[PDB]
Amino acid sequence: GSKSVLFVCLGNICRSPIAEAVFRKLVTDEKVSDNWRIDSAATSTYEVGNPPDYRGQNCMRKHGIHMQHIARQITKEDFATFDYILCMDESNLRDLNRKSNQVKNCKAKIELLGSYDPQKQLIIEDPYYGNDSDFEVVYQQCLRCCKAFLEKT
Amino acid sequence: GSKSVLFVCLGNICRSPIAEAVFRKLVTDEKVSDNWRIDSAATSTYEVGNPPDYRGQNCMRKHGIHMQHIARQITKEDFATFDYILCMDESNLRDLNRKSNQVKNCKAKIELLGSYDPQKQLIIEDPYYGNDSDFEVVYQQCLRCCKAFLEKT
Repeated sequence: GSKSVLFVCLGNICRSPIAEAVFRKLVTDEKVSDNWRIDSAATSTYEVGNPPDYRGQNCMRKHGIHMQHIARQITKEDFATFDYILCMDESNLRDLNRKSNQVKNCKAKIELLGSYDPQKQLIIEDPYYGNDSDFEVVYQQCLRCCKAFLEKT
Repeated sequence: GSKSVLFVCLGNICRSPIAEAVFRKLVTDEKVSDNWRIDSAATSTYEVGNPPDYRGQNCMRKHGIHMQHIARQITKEDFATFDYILCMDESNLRDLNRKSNQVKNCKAKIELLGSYDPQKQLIIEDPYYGNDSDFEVVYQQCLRCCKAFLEKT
């Protein structure tokens, strides 16, 4: 069998590439990667066509994650092929709740990734205008949430 | 001004990610990578959410290629935004020509990547059912074809 999770942010160059990479690493360490199809996408068209933010790549290198992405925009079909859509902030939740109420098939559950954080830090905030530490913060949030999310399966 | 190309195969884990990263390298070598939007996608949905075949991931690693991809399916809007859709085999071509006539706005020129081969190896066979040498052959094909394609424009 297979479960499916799509991590969504605004641009798909900082947060969601990291969440994707952290969840893939986490299901590889647990030896469950055979049963997970994992992707990430953007709500907007700003950064489609681009690689991850280098601060994110270097943050992922720091934890031995082989991040591997080209930014893409979320589609209509993603709401049908993915069991969970996990986003970063209320703004993503707002936009995705709109498009979910305007689609021919909506299998996905649309939730905040931060809603799984044991520490209850609800928002994973865009680190694009921060420094390398803002990216490490996001990686810690993603790891905490991704572990809870996995636990509850 | 800015140009763009989409590399398409069946699942987007074997040939097309290689072609994608090969082309991305040799536009960077030519110092024209600012003027290119580069990506790859699948005709089907089976492999969506997977990283590239680890064999190909090894092939790229052996030629110093930074492959960074998760599989995605081609979309309506890919046909509208991409200047080129270069595919691998007649099945891709067949399926892409049909979808191209089924969208309201098709910018993309759909060709076989192999049609650019100076050696005239027109089909880039799927290496999925073979070994590491089958990925080396696809690489060398993508290398020939991408060069000749960039030299066209």
